[PDB]
Amino acid sequence: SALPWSINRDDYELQEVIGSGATAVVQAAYCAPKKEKVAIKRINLEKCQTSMDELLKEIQAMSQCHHPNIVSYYTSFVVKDELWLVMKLLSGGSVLDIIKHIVAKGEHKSGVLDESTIATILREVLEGLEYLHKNGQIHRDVKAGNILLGEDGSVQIADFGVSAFLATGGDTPCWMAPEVMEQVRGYDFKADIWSFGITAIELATGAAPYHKYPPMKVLMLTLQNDPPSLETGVQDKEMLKKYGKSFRKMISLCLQKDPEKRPTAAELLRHKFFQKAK
Amino acid sequence: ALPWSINRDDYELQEVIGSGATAVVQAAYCAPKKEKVAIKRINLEKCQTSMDELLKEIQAMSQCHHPNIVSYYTSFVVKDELWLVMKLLSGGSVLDIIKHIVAKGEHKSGVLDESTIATILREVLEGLEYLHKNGQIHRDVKAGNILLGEDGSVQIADFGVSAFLATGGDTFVGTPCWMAPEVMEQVRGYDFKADIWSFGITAIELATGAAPYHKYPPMKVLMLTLQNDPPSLETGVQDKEMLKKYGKSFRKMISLCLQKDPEKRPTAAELLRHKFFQKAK
Amino acid sequence: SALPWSINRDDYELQEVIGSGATAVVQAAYCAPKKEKVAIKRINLEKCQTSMDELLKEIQAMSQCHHPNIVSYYTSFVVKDELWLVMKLLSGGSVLDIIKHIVAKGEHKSGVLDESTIATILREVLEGLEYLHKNGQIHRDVKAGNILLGEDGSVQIADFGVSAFLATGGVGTPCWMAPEVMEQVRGYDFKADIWSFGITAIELATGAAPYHKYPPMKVLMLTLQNDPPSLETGVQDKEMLKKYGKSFRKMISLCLQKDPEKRPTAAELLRHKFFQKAK
Amino acid sequence: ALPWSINRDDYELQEVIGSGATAVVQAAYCAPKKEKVAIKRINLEKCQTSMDELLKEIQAMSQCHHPNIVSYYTSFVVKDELWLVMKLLSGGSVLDIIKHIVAKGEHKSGVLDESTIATILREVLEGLEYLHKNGQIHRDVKAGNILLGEDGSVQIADFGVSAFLATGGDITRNFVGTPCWMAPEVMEQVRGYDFKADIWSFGITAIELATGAAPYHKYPPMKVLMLTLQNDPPSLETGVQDKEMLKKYGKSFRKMISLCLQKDPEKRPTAAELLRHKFFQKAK
Ligand SMILES: Nc1ncnc2c1ncn2[C@@H]1O[C@H](COP(=O)(O)OP(=O)(O)NP(=O)(O)O)[C@@H](O)[C@H]1O
Ligand SMILES: Nc1ncnc2c1ncn2[C@@H]1O[C@H](COP(=O)(O)OP(=O)(O)NP(=O)(O)O)[C@@H](O)[C@H]1O
Ligand SMILES: Nc1ncnc2c1ncn2[C@@H]1O[C@H](COP(=O)(O)OP(=O)(O)NP(=O)(O)O)[C@@H](O)[C@H]1O
Ligand SMILES: Nc1ncnc2c1ncn2[C@@H]1O[C@H](COP(=O)(O)OP(=O)(O)NP(=O)(O)O)[C@@H](O)[C@H]1O
Ligand SMILES: [Mg+2]
Ligand SMILES: [Mg+2]
Ligand SMILES: [Mg+2]
Ligand SMILES: [Mg+2]
Repeated sequence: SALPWSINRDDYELQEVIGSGATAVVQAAYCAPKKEKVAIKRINLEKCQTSMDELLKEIQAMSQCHHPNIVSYYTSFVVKDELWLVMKLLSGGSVLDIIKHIVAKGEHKSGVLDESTIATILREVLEGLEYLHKNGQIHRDVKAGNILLGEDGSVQIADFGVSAFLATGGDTPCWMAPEVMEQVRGYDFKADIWSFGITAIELATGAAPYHKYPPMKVLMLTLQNDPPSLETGVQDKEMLKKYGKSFRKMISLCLQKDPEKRPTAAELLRHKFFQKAK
Repeated sequence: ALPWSINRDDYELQEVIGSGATAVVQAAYCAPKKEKVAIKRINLEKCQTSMDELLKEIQAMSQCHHPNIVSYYTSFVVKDELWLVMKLLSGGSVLDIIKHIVAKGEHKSGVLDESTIATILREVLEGLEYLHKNGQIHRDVKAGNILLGEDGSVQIADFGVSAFLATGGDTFVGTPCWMAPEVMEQVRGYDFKADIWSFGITAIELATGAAPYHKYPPMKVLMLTLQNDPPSLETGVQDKEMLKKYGKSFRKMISLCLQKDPEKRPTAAELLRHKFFQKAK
Repeated sequence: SALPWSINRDDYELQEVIGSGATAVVQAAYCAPKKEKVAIKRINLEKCQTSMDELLKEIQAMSQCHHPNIVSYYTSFVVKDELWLVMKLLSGGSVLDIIKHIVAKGEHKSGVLDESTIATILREVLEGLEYLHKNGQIHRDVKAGNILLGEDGSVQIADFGVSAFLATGGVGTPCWMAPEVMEQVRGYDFKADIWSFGITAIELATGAAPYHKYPPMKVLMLTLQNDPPSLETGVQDKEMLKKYGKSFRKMISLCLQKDPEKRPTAAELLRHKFFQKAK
Repeated sequence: ALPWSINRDDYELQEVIGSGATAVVQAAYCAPKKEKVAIKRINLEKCQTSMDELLKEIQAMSQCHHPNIVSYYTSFVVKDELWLVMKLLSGGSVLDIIKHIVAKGEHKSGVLDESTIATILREVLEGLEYLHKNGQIHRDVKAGNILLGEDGSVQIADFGVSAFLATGGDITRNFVGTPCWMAPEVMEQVRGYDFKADIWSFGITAIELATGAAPYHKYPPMKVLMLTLQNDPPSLETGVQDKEMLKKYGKSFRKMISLCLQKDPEKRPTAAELLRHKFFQKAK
């Protein structure tokens, strides 16, 4: 260990691409000084409608958040018109890959992951989120696809900071309507608690509730309906027999429209459901 | 139609009508027009704002003219200030009347009677319907912004720049399936339906003298309104028998406007047709 | 400011001495680029008989641990023969200051801190220790003197990393090895902090660690030779422990187990009945 | 009268007695002394040590002479090895004997009898007393380090350099402010340890002569650690299934072992006191 991570681009040999969007590439790289194969997220600032002045607070937050249930951020530096984020390489895939695999094998009759694997994975997610919240931070993009698995059996939340920020859009009132009030006050960590309840639905049913709808209809479907439950998007109600009352109550505590009514991650760690974590 | 002057020297400043942090309303004589106007002088610096950020507001102001909307004449910058030149309505506002009644101690069985609320608010709905048809939002509907002409006219003030500053001013690729509702609400905008809520609160204020959460600090008003069911006519009132005279149609009207879900609120055209507004003189 | 702390000595203007010792000097400093008054711990590497090479891992650890219950570490750099540690400046003194004030005034006739005050402060300590333990870290120097209060009401453990490390002294198949030899072979782990935490609760209740009356070399032997201490060990008279009930005493006996495997983790202690007394 | 040579040209290397990663023990003829010796060749690179770290060990070795300690003659570096020149005990070790009895199948109901354990361990205790009263610790007491003379002598091997290396070097070397908040296991480390560590090892060696093996020989090195620190101190029967494999071991032998096997070093007797034990009256 000893020293700080190199901000010299030439200290990193680019290797196999892991994933490739528009326009961010997650590529494996070897860092000789550290003798470690790492993952580099390469974000073209131009293409994301962003800049280094916009992203500074986000990078400062990533430099400060260090916990075993958060993918280690090592360092970041600009390479020409790209921001590079150097992080720990997790070789176990995401929880979403495991979901896609169970579904593709047709093993999802009666449910996708059983109640005790969900308790186990999401307990680790709640420990990471509780740490971020205590630190005055918000993840913003909690989902199965951002829960990464280490070869050591560790569960780590990915994309805290710049990635999540870019994924979620970047950045007396006596007469003022509630929806104006809502945007005036902004939002807080309790937003993660809602996304956490959606993520529980996704691990049980394989998909988020309104997954069948285009992006702008999901916004409306969500706001013009009662909060979703396991039953909202599921293929068949038969898939919901692996799941009992304490899981459903856990989910429904998360999924309240009023953020103040949602429990904190620490209170959730205490829920009856999380006693099933083996 | 003949243009208003944009030269500061054409306007002789007179009585100060209202003075705050950020803004003064002052009477002025405009010699070229031979007309006594009101100027709202806004400190752009104190308001943490610029003419760049205000351009679209000013543009909307210069396009939006209706008998139920205070006449906007012109605007120009003087040193550190944006001056907004508008019609002078010295008869003042519905709030001035409210305060007179409260000051006399004549507010204990209600402030304004049903027929006078219906008359006033009908005119406000005509002004709002005009803005709304035209893709505009007011943002700051309240009694203090309903101005009264000597001739009986009812006109909504502060459209544009002032309602913008008064209320704060202040996507993304992918499917928002995990996004919290309060986050989605901020992402989507808001629209003219927000005025209908402010309208329902204004109805409460005309009858009782005040907004329902008037006794609370600014941040507690946000929490109480976001956390609780909408306020009723009687929330801000200790004598729960005060408004026993105010009937079913008024209360129904207010509860249509005071719905948390904006899609559920009526349009201003729809409210104009409400049974309550048949009470107007 | 979103930028990193400066590692140039000249961006810092050294002011009033906050605290001292034969070893290190803590000074208030203004950092001009950051417009903040910070605290700089200046450790004389010569007088501590250490080196930057012995300490780099400690600083690494400091640079990685960030939690609202651990004093914030900003930066560090070497000036001549001193290691300078730039930290958040806290203005509420320590829990030890409060203890010494209550003791000097003679207000400790039925105990120094109320049970709900001890529960509140120590709950915050246990959140910081649990965080550090989760990250594979050990504090090593848990004590009242290292629990700092912000004038905002926050509770923050001080001296994680270099200072605690310095304050604390920096085969085959072993079938024939004596247990005291095996103990040093194995080193120790985070359960050491849980013992110190248990002594720290005694200190908050009674005003001092249990064997405070004895010289430092006899403390080693006193501890090793006897059953673990309790509230009653270092006190005169049992009416001086009138504030403290059964669950407090049980919490403490759980920490003060000679076998570390038997001590609970900080996470487990947070779930203890005693801590339901926290305001 | 002639000093032991430090010239590698004075030595002829012969049969390899023992090999390993760390060291090779090799017979050798020393020419000016006209004697067949044993040389322990220690690879300093491989052992992650240096002549600087080892000098106080060598000094102790050149000081510590007793009939119950294998004779150290001299030492010198040849290239990357340190050569420890010592008396050749061709009779081999007590562990060679145990291994022979176990390979013959003759270890059921026990390995060495009581009187032969008594005879040997008394000689080890003499050598230990000599070491301890002189401020020395052996650190690697066990059957494999009890070497036998053609003449009946019993001598402890590996005093100094070898025992130091075998037990992990300066890891097991034996601040201002009061240590009031310090955990007992941290205090045990700051205090180091003393000659009483050898009395525990002697206790384990007794079990080994009787059963063939140390109590937790079946376990990986780190399980052994955990076990001995977590559990009660071992006894004669701890790793033995058919407990009738210990019928001819009496009460005074087991009591002797249990005096040795106390977690608290101060409770353990000195080698002097052990010499007076009723069990060592069974020695011939
Ligand atoms: N630190 C990491 N270690 C190992 N794999 C990673 C790491 N970070 C990302 N990945 C994977 O590499 C790809 C990352 O692409 P990315 O640009 O993050 O978009 P995405 O993961 O497909 N969608 P989203 O996570 O919602 O932003 C995905 O296949 C991830 O599962
Ligand atoms: N065109 C106008 N003619 C006459 N009086 C006016 C005019 N506009 C505003 N006023 C009065 O000037 C005073 C100050 O008004 P204004 O700057 O609107 O602040 P406010 O009404 O106290 N609060 P807000 O409307 O939310 O900024 C008020 O008493 C108004 O009644
Ligand atoms: N970040 C900080 N903010 C405010 N005060 C501090 C900070 N760090 C240390 N101090 C105080 O500065 C003084 C001297 O510091 P130090 O040399 O750490 O002495 P100490 O408190 O005895 N610590 P130790 O190393 O455990 O003996 C003490 O009175 C501390 O309480
Ligand atoms: N002076 C000696 N005379 C005769 N044989 C010896 C002498 N010293 C050691 N041996 C034997 O040489 C072999 C290897 O010796 P050595 O490596 O010291 O012992 P070990 O027990 O195999 N290893 P360790 O105990 O881990 O250092 C063993 O079989 C010893 O019995
Ligand atoms: Mg991912
Ligand atoms: Mg007005
Ligand atoms: Mg301190
Ligand atoms: Mg040997």
